Amino acid sequence: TDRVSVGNLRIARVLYDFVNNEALPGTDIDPDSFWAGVDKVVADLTPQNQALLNARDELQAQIDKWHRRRVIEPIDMDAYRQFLTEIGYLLPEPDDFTITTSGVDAEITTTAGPQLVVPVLNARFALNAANARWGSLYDALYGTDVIPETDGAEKGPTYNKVRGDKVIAYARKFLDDSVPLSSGSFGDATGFTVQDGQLVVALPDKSTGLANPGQFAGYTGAAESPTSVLLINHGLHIEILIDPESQVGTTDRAGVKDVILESAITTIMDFEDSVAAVDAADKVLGYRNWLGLNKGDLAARVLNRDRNYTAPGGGQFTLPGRSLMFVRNVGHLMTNDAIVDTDGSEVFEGIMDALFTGLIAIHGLKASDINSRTGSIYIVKPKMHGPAEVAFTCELFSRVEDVLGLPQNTMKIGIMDEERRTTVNLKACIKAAADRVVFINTGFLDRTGDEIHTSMEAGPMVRKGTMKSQPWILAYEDHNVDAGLAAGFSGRAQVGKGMWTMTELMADMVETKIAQPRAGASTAWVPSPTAATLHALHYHQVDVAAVQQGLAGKRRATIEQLLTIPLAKELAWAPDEIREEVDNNCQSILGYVVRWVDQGVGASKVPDIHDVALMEDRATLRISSQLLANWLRHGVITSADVRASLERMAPLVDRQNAGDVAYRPMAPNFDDSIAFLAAQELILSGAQQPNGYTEPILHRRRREFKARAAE
Ligand SMILES: O=C(O)c1cc2sccc2[nH]1
Ligand SMILES: [Mg+2]
Ligand SMILES: [Mg+2]
Repeated sequence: TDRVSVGNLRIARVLYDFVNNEALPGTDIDPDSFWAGVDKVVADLTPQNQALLNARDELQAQIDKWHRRRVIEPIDMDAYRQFLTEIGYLLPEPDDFTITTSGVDAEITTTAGPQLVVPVLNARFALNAANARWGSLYDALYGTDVIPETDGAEKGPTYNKVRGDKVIAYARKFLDDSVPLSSGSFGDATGFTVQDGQLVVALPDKSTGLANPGQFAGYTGAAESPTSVLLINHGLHIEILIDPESQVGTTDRAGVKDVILESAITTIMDFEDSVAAVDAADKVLGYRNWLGLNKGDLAARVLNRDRNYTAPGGGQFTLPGRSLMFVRNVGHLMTNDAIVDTDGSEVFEGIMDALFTGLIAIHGLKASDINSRTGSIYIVKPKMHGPAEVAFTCELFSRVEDVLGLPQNTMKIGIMDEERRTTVNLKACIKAAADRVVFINTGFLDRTGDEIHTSMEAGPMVRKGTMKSQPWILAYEDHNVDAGLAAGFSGRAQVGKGMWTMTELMADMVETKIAQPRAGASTAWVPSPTAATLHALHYHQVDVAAVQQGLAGKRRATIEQLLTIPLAKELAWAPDEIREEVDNNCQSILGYVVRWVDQGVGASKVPDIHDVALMEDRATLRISSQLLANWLRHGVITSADVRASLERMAPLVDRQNAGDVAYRPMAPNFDDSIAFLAAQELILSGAQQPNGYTEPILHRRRREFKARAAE
């Protein structure tokens, strides 16, 4: 064996070395006592962890039988509801309360705007993310399909000025909508000056100020001839870079080189569904990146420093130039062999994540010879089921704080709302974290995986595409905003919404995603720094703080709508529609699995069945597999169907990775591909996985590949 014995634990050496040599130095935490903390916290909390997982299995078991004992269709929702209360699945709502969480940064309590999520195992992507707090609107507009390439404005090897002018025009118009001049348009501006503390803008036959001078917030250079001008609207910053000597500024009517938008206000470094990390070596690669981010010395190429400005009244000030970080730890399910037992039992990965990522974050609270200036650590806990599992997270963070010698309530929690048992008890869930909570958040994929698994025995479900528009999910989206607002989230915590997955479809993002801030969402997920810039446009257009005031007190969702199961209408599909959906789901699984098992990639630009590039995480494996498994259970399709579909889609996936040197085809040797067998196992063993979770099968298969590669 290759482990370091500490109490009842056998720590993997790679881990042991990393914590001692890299992580602990600077934290003034005694390496001896730290490892004692670990062995003690693990031993003390592991049974509670295991009891929760057991309880998930008990409830599901009762719901399984219940559905199998229904003669009368359609489902009596009154009985169904009372059964859930009986078995303690549906708990009574607590009285109104207001969260009490202190020491939270302004990016979270106050500022509405984009929030970026990125695989922590990718230093470059993670580097770009932390620096994505500020980004160029011009590069984003020119680089993407927001500005059409319709004849004249196509992207070429060389810079296209027809295109550049439309980019300019777009930004000129954005200025008009966001920070309006009393008279005239930014489009005709010829210069910018600052006299007596007010911003004057040069116009052809006049000059004006802002309609609200308040929106002027600073500048750089000399007041007579500024190198930039800093505007604020809706708490978000806009910078107009003025440089008549630049290529763009030369042919610009006011000498403007660019417009810079405060984009990714916060960022989530992810240890969960966007990364593949199945052993001790994978975990330390992850932890090491998190360390470099927190010490501030990650480099491939560095982390930006803050920005300097002159106050409107000729003073001096500063704005942060990094995107405030969260970290997402893994949920309650998995164990990982980075630490094993004396009998060989793996130690729970969630517990490990709280200890290590929390240890590491201490560096981010002190001068990089920097992060939460108010003294907090931000962890996003995924895949929780119900308030009891939330209280368990508190106690974990409590103990870890003691081990690390941190003040209590230092380790804040963002509660993901992505499991059905959490949704319908959301108010209780927040109350259980009332003094630590900084964040709620909804999303399609995981929540829909759980929806389908929980009602597996009820009957055939609707196609994946139909789920977005089903009653349960609309109620869920609204119910989350309400429970957040009612618990006092406005001004105190983020209410968030899900990811835009179509990375090349930015015009479409720019028209569609605006509904999220309009839905009252203080923040929402974007897959890149570019998209974070474009999504920033939405918070300039929507006054989220006002939308939230207006929603306050409304109960827009009822428990009946939440509990409305997405059953399919009897004989709803034509045989070709069934085939299209099977082929679609098998392609989604195959497309994501092959990269996961063969290459340890947890998120990437995966072409779908129609060659649209989706940037999904592992949750897309849960929904897709649970759905085919559902359809299997109820005889919507056969096993001959599933196999035939997988065998057709694998060559297709193969070609979609034609440009990848490292790629191993799955065709034609299907049963010899670990990736192919994994895709197949997820589907055929799907009904039996706890809550449809894909980690057990996936992790095992990636570890199987690692071993064949070890030869
Ligand atoms: O589809 C999603 O929910 C998703 C895609 C990516 S990439 C990093 C997180 C994340 N989440
Ligand atoms: Mg998820
Ligand atoms: Mg407004």
